[PDB]
Amino acid sequence: VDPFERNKILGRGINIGNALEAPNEGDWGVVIKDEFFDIIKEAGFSHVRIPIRWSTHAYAFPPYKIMDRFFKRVDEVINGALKRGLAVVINIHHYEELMNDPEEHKERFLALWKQIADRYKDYPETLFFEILNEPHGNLTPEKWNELLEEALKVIRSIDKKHTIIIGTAEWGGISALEKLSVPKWEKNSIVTIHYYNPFEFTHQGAEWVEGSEKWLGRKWGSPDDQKHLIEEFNFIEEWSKKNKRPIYIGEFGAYRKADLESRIKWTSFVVREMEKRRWSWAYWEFCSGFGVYDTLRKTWNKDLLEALI
Repeated sequence: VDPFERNKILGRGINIGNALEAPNEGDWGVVIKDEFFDIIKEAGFSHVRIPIRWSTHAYAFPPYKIMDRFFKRVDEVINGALKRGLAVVINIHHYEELMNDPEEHKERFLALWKQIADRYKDYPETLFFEILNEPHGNLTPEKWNELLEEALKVIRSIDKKHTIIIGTAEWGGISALEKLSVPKWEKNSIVTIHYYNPFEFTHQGAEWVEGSEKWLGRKWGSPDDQKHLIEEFNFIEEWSKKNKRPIYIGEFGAYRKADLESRIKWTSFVVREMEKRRWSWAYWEFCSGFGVYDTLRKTWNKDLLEALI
């Protein structure tokens, strides 16, 4: 299998967030309606990324069994998307104890991946396994290198069909990319990066971010801006060429509080730069805070959808 061809198949996408990665689906405002997949496919997207919180739906002690009711729900989400001809990225996302206590939670995490790989091993080749969303905290770059290799071994003992998606430590951005090590023996993986630069721009006024109001009225679009974003992307593309790993920008987006002109400029520029490099990508997100689809009015943000598609 050619991971670069799989990355093309992945193509352009959107996160369905604040859904299955909450403690329970709906806790953070979104329940994934089957209808979403028609809406997303009709808009021109190639895939959906489904953040999933397995840790709150599995037993705490060995054999760490994932609840059957939750597996059936995930089946339903995956198959709903596949049915529209969309590719699907599933992950483990918000395993909070793992980030803080990797030494204890490694075993449970790997047992989760054993069960997931086992259940979906015969699913279509358009399903992608993303090991872990944004490794951070006590799960350092070195420890992530250790964990991801063990995850690869566990998954590969079961499934040699599906492309695996591997993120970076220190919250999944560019900072820890140079530290990332993918075993040479693994030949069907895509590296994922989450891009929100400039952070002060994209997160201006972000309520969950300390001192973010200091950045309100921040704009984007200047010649300097473009140069920098291009430079940061050159870094990623360089690493990609040197290591021969395809790239997936699994998350990117600007918060609603940024002025709309700059939001459009930033979004359309990021998109065009990524597509220049044949990178797959997924917008954050479908229908919440960073949302571009209004589920009540049943309408897309036209300006932003145009920037994306």
